Amino acid sequence: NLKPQTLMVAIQCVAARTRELDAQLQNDDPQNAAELEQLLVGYDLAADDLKNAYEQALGQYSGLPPYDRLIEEPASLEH
Amino acid sequence: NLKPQTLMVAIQCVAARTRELDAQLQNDDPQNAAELEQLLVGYDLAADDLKNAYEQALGQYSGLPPYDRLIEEPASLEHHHHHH
Repeated sequence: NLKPQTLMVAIQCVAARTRELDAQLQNDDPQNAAELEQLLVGYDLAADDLKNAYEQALGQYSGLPPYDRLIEEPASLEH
Repeated sequence: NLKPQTLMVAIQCVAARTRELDAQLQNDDPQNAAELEQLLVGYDLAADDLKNAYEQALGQYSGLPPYDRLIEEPASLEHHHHHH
């Protein structure tokens, strides 16, 4: 089974792609947006499975950050 | 301990972010190139691990696709022509 560093990278990358697609929905053709919206529910299901695995890892290894810090949106994009 | 569908999503999301960073490094005046490259090392190590995990998740007679199809570059599949 996967290394904890791999879980961190996967969690980070899935969160980033979800935010990047959400941002485009408003100016997208509704026809195209409606199709993305269904794909994005699949991303969220994968995100939950990943969180469950990471929580198990937190009980087994030392030196790992809290889950909520991994999925935080970077400040440079907020302010 | 991840479902096949979860592994497929992770693989494609990591590949997509990798393409985005590759594009930034190939452009004019990349900022903090040494650090972008440090990030890419990490992404590739995760990609290798996810690939081994996907392989192990396949049944002996699975209906799931080859790993190489998941990470193929979208632009490489396109063709473009104006009307004559």
